[PDB]
Amino acid sequence: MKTVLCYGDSLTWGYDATGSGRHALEDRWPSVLQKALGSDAHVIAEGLNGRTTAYDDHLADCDRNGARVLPTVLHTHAPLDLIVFMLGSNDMKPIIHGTAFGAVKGIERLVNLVRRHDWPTETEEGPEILIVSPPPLCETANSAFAAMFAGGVEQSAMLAPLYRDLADELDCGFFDGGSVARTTPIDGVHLDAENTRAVGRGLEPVVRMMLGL
Amino acid sequence: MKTVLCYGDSLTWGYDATGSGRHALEDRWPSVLQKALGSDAHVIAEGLNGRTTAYDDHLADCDRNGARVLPTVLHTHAPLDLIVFMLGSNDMKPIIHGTAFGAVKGIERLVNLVRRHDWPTETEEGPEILIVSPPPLCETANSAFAAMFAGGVEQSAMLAPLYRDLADELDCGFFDGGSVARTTPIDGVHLDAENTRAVGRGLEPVVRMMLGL
Amino acid sequence: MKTVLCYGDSLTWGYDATGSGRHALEDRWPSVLQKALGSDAHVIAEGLNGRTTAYDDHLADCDRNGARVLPTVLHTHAPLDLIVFMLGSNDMKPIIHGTAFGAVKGIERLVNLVRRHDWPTETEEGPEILIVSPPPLCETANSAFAAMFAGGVEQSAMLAPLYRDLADELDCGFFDGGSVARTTPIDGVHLDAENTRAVGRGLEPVVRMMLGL
Amino acid sequence: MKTVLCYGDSLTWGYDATGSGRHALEDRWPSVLQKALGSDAHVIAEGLNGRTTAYDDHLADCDRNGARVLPTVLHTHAPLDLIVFMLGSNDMKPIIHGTAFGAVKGIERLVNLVRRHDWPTETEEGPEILIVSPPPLCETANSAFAAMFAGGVEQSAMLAPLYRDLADELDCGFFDGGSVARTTPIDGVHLDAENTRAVGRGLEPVVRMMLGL
Amino acid sequence: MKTVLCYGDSLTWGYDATGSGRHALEDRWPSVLQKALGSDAHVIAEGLNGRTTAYDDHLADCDRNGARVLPTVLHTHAPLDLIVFMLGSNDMKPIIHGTAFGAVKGIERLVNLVRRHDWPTETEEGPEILIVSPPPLCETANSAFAAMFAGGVEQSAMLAPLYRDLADELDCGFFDGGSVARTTPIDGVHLDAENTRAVGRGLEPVVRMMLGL
Amino acid sequence: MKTVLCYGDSLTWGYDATGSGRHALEDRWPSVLQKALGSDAHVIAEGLNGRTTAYDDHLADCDRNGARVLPTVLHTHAPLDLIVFMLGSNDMKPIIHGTAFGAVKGIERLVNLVRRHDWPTETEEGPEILIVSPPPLCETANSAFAAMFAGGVEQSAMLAPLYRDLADELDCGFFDGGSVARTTPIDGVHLDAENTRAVGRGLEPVVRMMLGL
Repeated sequence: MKTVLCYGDSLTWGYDATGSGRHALEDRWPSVLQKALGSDAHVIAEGLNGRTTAYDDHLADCDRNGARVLPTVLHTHAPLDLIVFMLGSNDMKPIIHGTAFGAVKGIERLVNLVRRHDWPTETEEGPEILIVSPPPLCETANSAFAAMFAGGVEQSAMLAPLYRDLADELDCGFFDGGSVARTTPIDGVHLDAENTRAVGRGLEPVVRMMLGL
Repeated sequence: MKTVLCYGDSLTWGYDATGSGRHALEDRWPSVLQKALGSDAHVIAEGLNGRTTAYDDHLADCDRNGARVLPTVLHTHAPLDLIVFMLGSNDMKPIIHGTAFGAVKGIERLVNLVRRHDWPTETEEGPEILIVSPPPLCETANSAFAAMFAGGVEQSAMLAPLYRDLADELDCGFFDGGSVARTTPIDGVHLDAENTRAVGRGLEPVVRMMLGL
Repeated sequence: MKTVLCYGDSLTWGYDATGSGRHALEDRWPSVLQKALGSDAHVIAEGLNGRTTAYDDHLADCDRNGARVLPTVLHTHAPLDLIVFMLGSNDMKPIIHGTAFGAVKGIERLVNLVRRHDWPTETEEGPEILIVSPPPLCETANSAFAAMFAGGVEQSAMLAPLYRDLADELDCGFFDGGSVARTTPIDGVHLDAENTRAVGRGLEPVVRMMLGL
Repeated sequence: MKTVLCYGDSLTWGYDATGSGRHALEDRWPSVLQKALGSDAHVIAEGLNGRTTAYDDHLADCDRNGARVLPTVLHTHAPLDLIVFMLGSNDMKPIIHGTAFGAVKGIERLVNLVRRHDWPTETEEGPEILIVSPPPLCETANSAFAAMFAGGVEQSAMLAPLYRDLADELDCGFFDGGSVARTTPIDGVHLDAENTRAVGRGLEPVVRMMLGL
Repeated sequence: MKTVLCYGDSLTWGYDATGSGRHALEDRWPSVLQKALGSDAHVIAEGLNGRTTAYDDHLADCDRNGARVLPTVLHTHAPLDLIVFMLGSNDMKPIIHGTAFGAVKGIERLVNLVRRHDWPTETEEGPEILIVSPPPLCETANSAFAAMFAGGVEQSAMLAPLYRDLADELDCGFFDGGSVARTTPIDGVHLDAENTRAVGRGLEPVVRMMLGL
Repeated sequence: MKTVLCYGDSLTWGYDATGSGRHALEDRWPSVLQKALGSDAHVIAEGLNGRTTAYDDHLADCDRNGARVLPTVLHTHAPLDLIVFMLGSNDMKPIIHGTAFGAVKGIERLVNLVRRHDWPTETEEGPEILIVSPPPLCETANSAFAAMFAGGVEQSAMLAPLYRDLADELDCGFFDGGSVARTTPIDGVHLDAENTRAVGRGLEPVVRMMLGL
């Protein structure tokens, strides 16, 4: 049985912007993926609202630095056959840094953290790694969000090509989330239930391919 | 559907001391518990080898301080109907502090962290909390472990009464893991597959009662 | 006897831009408030030079992140009847982030830290919270300050309406410091002695309302 | 006008072993000292429950490491003429270390933090420093306190001679708190209102001498 | 025998923009300086790739905050007669802050860390300090570097005048690295072996004067 | 040219207990090693007073936790052919934990940090590692040191066999420092000049074997 860790942010937690709540379990993209793989895989969802690739954010009751937390998560869930990353939307906040390029460097650090992890028990081989570019940000009239993410429509559109290029450099899998799903203008960043499911459905082929099914 | 977070250490990760590996999924105590509750619950396993209640340990590629990490875990998995804690065995290490009493103060801090958590979305009510005393340590001839855990047979036997008393003070549920399961002398701390399953089976009644089924 | 905590930056410390020293005790705004309230209240001044709302700044011999520090301050001075915040001027520094919106998010975090604090002795009545928008930045010939706070005159002008909107959203009091006081052009950011006294006199009515005298 | 910082733990916060509450303001030791000195001095009380000399403790909603926190506190209250420390009780907990010697080394570190602090504004001359040994622990039937402070009766009796020797070595003032006050057997470590008040008065003469009145 | 600490970033580590490797030992600037000074001095090279003046950067397997790390480095190498800093290039990254002004404030903080360091053994007299502005960035067709350092050409040209003014303010030595060396257009920021060697030689005269030979 | 990193504590710094200062350069063990190897090797000395294997100590102006610091040191000095560890004396302090077993676990962690380090430039050949057991503690009349290291004579005697067993388990080299050198009874823990030189001379053969000269 293959074990798949899904390491993400609110898009992976399953933020429902319509209701200001959480999508149902069955609508979260790791759950869609699990259903599709069935008993051949065990998928673990680790989605944290506001998680950045590598940067500190002290505005919530959690540690939002993806890189600082990842070793603890890897160790909790080892041994792992596949890590699926979907991060970068929070990196588009100017407070964090706002740059597509800083997001791709953060993913690079996360890839290295997986590759160099000191596993809890003796482990022959590195997990495989799938880098997913999140669905790009959209324009919103929500004044708080448009400030929070000022300039991020334009920068977030550059994540797919950069993340694809990194995945090629680092021998990782790549999927463009924005190829199957769009964000909502309620806030410019979140996915409704249908678009969240779509990410899960869309990943099934590359996930199967990376796992040898 | 009720959501149950199981926050523990190697006993919850499912450490196989016979094989120096991880118990199969179906033998881990959260998985036994999930099977028993079926579709009425969604159980989330967060077991980290070497996790202490509240103390730092820099000897592995993770953060083993249960209290520092817990907010991030709570936030990842909210909203939660029940938190089940099973920690304290690592607190028996003299390097950490070695005292049953320090372990119960650490559980107290963890209870407070749940109760005061700033949830990712609007939340009316605190989760319920179930404090589980881990199966007590046994004597071992393994010289590394007997040093690591020097004096912990005697101190670990005091966790059940202290944890029961705390649970009464704080309006938490209580279960003695050591009432259904024993540790293995391979290393004096771990649970074999059968004893791990037993913890899961044994918790089903109090978990159902706390969840209203 | 009501206890009031005043949590702020060099404006609350009492920075004298003319002498590069500290205003006399009696000219600091918390002192002016205390004299106005008399023996009905005990006012505690916690102003730290360079303190930001919720952002790291490693340029001085102290932790300038207001959010990281605040729990320890709350705990030291508990039980509290009112917390008065006056922060955001340092958030106007580009190196911090330079945005009004980032400042009001930081105040939001501070409010939540108060509301969720695990008080040292049983409580049960939450403190009241007063959000004070600092007097906004002005233009200065001081080239070092003009650089340090580049863009800040325009952003700081936005703090009063954003803070007022937040106070309303979160059930806090609001006062616009800039309604009674102005910054000195010697450096664009500080208050002279009279302007520091004006803040303290200006807060007396809203402070009484919130304390029931 | 001389400014005095009082940097301590629950004995300085003013902990009531009975009510489980806070001593009234006028019954706290820095308040007694303030009343004695009158307008010749401004006394600032910074007493945090559980504060250690220089050791982490993650069991409460605050940073209990005296050393970490002290630069922030110094910077907040500068310029200072005198720092009065009264710490060491918490160091008697086996979870912290439980040794008089570790406490005096902690005090040393706090002394050096004062001496090397990079003050907010230009400052010629260091503050004076007064080291206070806390009143020693006594035996208690309170079994949680007896556990928490196990061994502390015998170790805490060593604080006064070690602290006095250090003060001599480092050119600091010294006062033995236990000379004028005793702990309550209600819990073995705290001070009742009368004995708290006595510390403040007892310190008056040495504070006066160090300050030239 | 004088001891000189060289505290820098990849320009001091000796980064080869081509080979993506390390300059040979004799081609690094502190080695050149050492060879020039001969047995009158012992030069210690502490160059860390990506090191900033006083800003966190979690993108590599190390702490890149110059300020955090420097007390440890000072303590390791004390007693020191001279500290030579060459930092600021990394501060030109928009992810760090991207401002010449933020870099000079960072340098200031490093100067004060040297001046206030609590040396391992008794030490009368501070080390001398030499601030080196790094050679300024140049334009590059390398699109990853151009992104990473966007804006840095124009800002890095301001480092020399700001650093010189600071050195005057703080009674430090100053040298403009860009006076004797140029960055490579291969990536816009690094130094080839010849230009690296030139910094070391260029520093010789001012190092000699500060040390009295 | 081989590069050798020497990572240790005040024994590697070169602490002179008679003068409370630092041994001359030429008497420090890494210097003696360097002279013995000549131009075939470049030896880097990183000895920090009070450094522990993997444990926090906040009593000085530095980070004494060997494991927290080591990645930054590896990264600064990479690429390395050999890392030589000489640590554990500070681990014999009760405040740290006082156990030989805790010291060898800390060395274990350090070894793993080396083996998993994300080197700054492509590598691919792992450095060799030499574990050196420090000369064991002796009895002393110095009452402050006798307290600081209470129990340490008996525990430190156990470091050589435990370290040798570890070296064998992990494929590292081993040398017993105590085979060529002894501690001074002036304070029980330090080495005088000749005894520090003896360590350096003593390591030459195993250092050559591991470097292939």
